[PDB]
Amino acid sequence: SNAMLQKINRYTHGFVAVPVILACREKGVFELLADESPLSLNQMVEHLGANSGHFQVALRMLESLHWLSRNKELKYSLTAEAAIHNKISEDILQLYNLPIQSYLEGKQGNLLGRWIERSCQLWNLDNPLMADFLDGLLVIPLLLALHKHNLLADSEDKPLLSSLSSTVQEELGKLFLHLGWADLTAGRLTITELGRFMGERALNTAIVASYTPMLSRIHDVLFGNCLSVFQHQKYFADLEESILSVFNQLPLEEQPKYITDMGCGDGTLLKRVWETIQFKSARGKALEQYPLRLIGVDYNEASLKATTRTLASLPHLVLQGDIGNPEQMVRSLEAHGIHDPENILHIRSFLDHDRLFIPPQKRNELKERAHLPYQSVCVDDQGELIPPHVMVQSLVEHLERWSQVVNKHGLMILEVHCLEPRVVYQFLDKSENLHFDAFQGFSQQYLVEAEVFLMSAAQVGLFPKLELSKRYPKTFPFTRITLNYFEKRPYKISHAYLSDLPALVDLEVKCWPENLRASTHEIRRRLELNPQGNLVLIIEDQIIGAIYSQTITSTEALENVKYAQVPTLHTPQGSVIQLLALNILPEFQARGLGNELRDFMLYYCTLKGGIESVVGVTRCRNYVNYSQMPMMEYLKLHNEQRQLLDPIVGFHVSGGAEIRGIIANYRPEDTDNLGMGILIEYNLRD
Ligand SMILES: Nc1ncnc2c1ncn2[C@@H]1O[C@H](CSCC[C@H](N)C(=O)O)[C@@H](O)[C@H]1O
Ligand SMILES: [Mn+2]
Repeated sequence: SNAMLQKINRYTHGFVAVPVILACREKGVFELLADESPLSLNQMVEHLGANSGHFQVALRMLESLHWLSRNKELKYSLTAEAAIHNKISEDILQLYNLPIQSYLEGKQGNLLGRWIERSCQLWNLDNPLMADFLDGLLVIPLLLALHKHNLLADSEDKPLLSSLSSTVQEELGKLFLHLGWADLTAGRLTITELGRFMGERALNTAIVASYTPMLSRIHDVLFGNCLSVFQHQKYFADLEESILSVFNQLPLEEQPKYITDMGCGDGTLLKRVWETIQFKSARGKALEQYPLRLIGVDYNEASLKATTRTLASLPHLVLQGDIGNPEQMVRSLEAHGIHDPENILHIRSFLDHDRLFIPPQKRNELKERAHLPYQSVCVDDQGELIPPHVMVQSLVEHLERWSQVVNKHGLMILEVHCLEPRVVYQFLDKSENLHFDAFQGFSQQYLVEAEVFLMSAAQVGLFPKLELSKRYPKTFPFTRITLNYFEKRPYKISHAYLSDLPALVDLEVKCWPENLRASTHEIRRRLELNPQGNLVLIIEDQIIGAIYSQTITSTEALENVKYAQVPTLHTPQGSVIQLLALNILPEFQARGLGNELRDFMLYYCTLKGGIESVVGVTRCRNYVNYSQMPMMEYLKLHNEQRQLLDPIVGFHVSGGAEIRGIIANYRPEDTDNLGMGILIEYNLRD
């Protein structure tokens, strides 16, 4: 269940969170903020000799645990939750190196008797949340060890933990009883489905228990010589879903002839792709006439030979490569005798954030974004903090290198993303961000928000086929992983900056008559107050589209206001997005640009998080030819197809919006429709 994964999540939360809390407590982070409370990042890193980059990662984690509040001046303060640091006894760090492999084999004595008593005791803590963190340090190593021999199973053919010495039985039983992994029914231990499930999924946390050495020198990472030191399966299920779609397309003639996975690793991804294609798709039934060659790419020869072994009975090829240089790939593929790169489907899985960092190259594009409120945290080889806007700018030119190699078959990219501390806390144990974000930042990997990554592709002409693109975690209001099947499109989409006001005013006049143009004052307001609420569609360096939006407290706040008082609907902590306007030059209408721009903005607002719906008040264009009938009977009309007659309301409704009501005298100056504005809402379903 999700609830059990949450228990797993908070076990692995402490595995990472505890070393750093202790490290911060020893250098005096908490004692400091006990004084001089309001402090900046730079204020502290100077007063502590910290590595600003890695130390910021610690702050994000601590804020995400709501031990620190970060004010609008960006300075931190303690919270009441932060007082519990005093009772985390230091010696718990000894858990990371105990010989539990041998222990289960009966050759370490009563190794885990003193801890298990302290875990049965609430680690002498009056806080169940931290007691689960501490339990992690014991729990994580055990499950890994218990998993090498599937030791956690019910008591039918192997009575639960019956192969083991008397003491191991006694100690583990006392523990599994405390943690609820087993019940002593009928005077004999029998696992609980929690215990069973805790042992089955035991490898989710274990796999990333490889953080141990960095965690042991985490005090170095934060305050000393940091330089010396350096799991859903439906991620891939949906990835396979979109592969079938690609290899069931109309003519086999036009399916990709190559599938190149950047970041082969062991090659498991490629092999799963081929079996999906082999046994399920249409291509799999015509491989003798339309061969398909897998291609593996990776910069470590180690994993290059691991995929030669994995793909060994499969038509494949292997070569060395790097994400940062997609142009060497076509040339290496040229060297390996592939002269039709346009017939390659490109895929990759969770590596763009592990690219070798290039500094940003287009300094004007750097400064446009230097005020946007990114909440990426990233660290340089010197251990200092990289400004978010530099990283994102870096990301864009990284994506542009690839956009210039992407072909008709597109670019299918899974990727992982970080989260705002305020959101991590709200969903602390529903997501694994706290430890994953904390480590991937300590490890000099580069995580950005999902909305920002998708935007980064947008600004270079890469756009997700929303049909084959999926978001995760599906049923929560945050995006932590994205499956995007980026298409290359002949345009670009980007944020509107104040520099764009001249053209956006010119835009507003070419799209509407004077009595319907948006006030220049309004447009200025939209840009200044909604930096990430304004999307622009650029073709050949000119703006040809623009969708405006802001955040509102509710749809009920709207539906009770006139167009003139919209600016007074703005609420920064709103759970709904107001669609302010959708302007497309008449020269370039009837092309789908407006349709695509609309679809993109909706998905952009889904990845931001915390937005249940997108609503707006639109106009009718052809009521003035039917005004004899009421609006509501006109809105009911249908064109030659099964779509609404009116092209404006038609456009939003076809795009999935539902007409929610009519607003009387919303736009009085709109004489054609008698001042009536038609409210709309978009599903926005997960
Ligand atoms: N910058 C880069 N360019 C290309 N491949 C990269 C890369 N950085 C890392 N990789 C690849 O990503 C993979 C590491 S993850 C593979 C390990 C495997 N999943 C396991 O758990 O056992 C390796 O193939 C490595 O070569
Ligand atoms: Mn990584």
